[PDB]
Amino acid sequence: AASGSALIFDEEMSRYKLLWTDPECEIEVPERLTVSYEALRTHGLAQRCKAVPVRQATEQEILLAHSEEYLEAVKQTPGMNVEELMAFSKKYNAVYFHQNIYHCAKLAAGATLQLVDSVMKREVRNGMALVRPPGHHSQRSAANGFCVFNNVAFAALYAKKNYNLNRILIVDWDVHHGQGIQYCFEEDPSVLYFSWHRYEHQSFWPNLPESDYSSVGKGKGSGFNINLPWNKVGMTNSDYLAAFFHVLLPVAYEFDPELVIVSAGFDSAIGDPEGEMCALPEIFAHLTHLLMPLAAGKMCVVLEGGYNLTSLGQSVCQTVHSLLGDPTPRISGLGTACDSALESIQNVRNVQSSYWSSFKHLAQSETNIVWPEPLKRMPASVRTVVVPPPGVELTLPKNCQHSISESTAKEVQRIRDKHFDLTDQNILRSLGNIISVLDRMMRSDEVCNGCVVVSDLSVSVQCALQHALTEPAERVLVVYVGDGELPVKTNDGKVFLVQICTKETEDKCVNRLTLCLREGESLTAGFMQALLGLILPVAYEFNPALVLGIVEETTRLMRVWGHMTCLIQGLARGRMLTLLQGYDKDLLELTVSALSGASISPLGPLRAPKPEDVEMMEKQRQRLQERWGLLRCTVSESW
Ligand SMILES: O=C(NO)c1ccc(CNCc2ccsc2)cc1
Ligand SMILES: [K+]
Ligand SMILES: [K+]
Ligand SMILES: [Zn+2]
Repeated sequence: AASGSALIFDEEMSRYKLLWTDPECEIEVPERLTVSYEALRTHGLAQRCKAVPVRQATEQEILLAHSEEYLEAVKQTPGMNVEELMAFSKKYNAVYFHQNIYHCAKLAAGATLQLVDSVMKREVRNGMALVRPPGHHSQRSAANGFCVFNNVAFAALYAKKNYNLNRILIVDWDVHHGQGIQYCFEEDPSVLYFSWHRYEHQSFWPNLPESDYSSVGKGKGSGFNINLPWNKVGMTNSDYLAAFFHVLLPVAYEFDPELVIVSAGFDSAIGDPEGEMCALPEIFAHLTHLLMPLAAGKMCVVLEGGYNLTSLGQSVCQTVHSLLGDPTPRISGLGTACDSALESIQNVRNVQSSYWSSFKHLAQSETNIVWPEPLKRMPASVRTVVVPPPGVELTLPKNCQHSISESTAKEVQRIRDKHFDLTDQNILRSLGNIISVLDRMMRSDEVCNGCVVVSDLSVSVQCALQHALTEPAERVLVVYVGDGELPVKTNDGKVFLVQICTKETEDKCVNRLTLCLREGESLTAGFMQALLGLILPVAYEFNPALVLGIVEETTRLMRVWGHMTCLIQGLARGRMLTLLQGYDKDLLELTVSALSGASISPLGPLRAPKPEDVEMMEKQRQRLQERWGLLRCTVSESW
């Protein structure tokens, strides 16, 4: 399986610029590329990526997305003086030309194709191309919005042609609408395009009626274009995450793409003068992380915009950090999306309910500027520690390790004297294991998480939970797959309990989420709907300092456990301890793999979830979203 992250960059692409005064074009400057690469070097991230050389896109490759007439016209700009370059630029909207931009445009496109080849050939797991000029406004026969050729559109067409891919997801988190990409694929059901964008009721550039939520695609492509317009500026981390949990992710995981391309413009970040949004650079670590379980991790990030040189550097680093597998930063202060965003989200979910299973229930009434510098993200020396049953060695990834100090055995003895009587000296070894593993996870930046096999559940959970609380980790999220009651107190806002079980138990209060799904062929899609629509929104708002996972010995969800384990590491900087009750070699090996940062096998498209399950899940949302507003995907009723 593949490893490493490509970083594709060439300082040649910084060698064109604006040659006349035009305050509207003043902001697209060569220093965007230098500052972004220099910031990756400063943080040691460029050095950890495989540098892959830039190349020129060939004429045949340019013609996958552009017309001969347009290519021939752009091919003449190297020979133009400034006057002729000005006259040529003015035939297009918000774009300037330079003697070297044709050269650089061919490099930006070839760079993008280099990234596609490295990922699809399994030479790297994923990667990023830092390119200029950007691509996503570019169209078959026109330059537009600083774009000459459509870098991302190239990549999807090239990947279709040369790797025979049937499903490609393009995520455009730039702050502008990538209409070039929408036009290119509006009739193609094999490319799914998602874009959020500053819109302001069509008053924001490019001022297009078809950037609205009602553009779903055309003909065979209906439902494979998703526009989420932002109708006010100042959108926050909560707005972006609500967009992911309630629009993009439910559709992406159902589409099940074979490759993910990101149109990664960072003008959607705080401080940018074009976007005027308020999302912190750290949010891009999570936008990246949330998409990485797709397509076995095959993800091509390509730079588009971003004009605040400071927030540009930081959001590029957060992105590459996440591509490299580094632990994600904690996101605090999450809440409801604002009313404007909830309206946009509700509107796109409704118009898309004809085409996607996660929105289907909406169709029938029977069912319906300065900001703090980001903290450091040092990867753990050994990411994952594992404690199998005694004397069971197993092939572990190069960054895992097996596990009892004298200090620890004293604590275990102390705890048993006071709270347990018990003398099964094996489940006493379990307690030294749990405590040894927990103390490495928290006291050390050298271990990130771990998994422990245990015999007796109740004493296991108590010591894990209590040792973590009294450590102190302010908040602990507990995710329990099994039935019955555990020694867990949802008494205060220090513990939130997610429980996935098989008996429908009434839910008391807003610090427990109990999911009882009907067992059958639909159990897998239901679990994914709950994960993306219920569990992740609450968990992100809760913001735990540790995640405690618990599986009782009984199989039925061996297919989704790796997706949950990967996604749940967006919380608590990845600090998760999993307790597996009883040895199960497959579940144990699956758990360690996802904890260790490995790629997760695709789910494939699965059987649509049972309506009874969706009913259960929306009753949970109704019950919890007044407390946990990141669960909202409709505007609330005013009094
Ligand atoms: O980053 C971008 N896209 O991803 C981006 C940024 C700025 C602009 C210019 N808009 C103002 C204008 C309209 C006519 S002339 C000047 C276009 C695209
Ligand atoms: K966009
Ligand atoms: K499409
Ligand atoms: Zn932009």
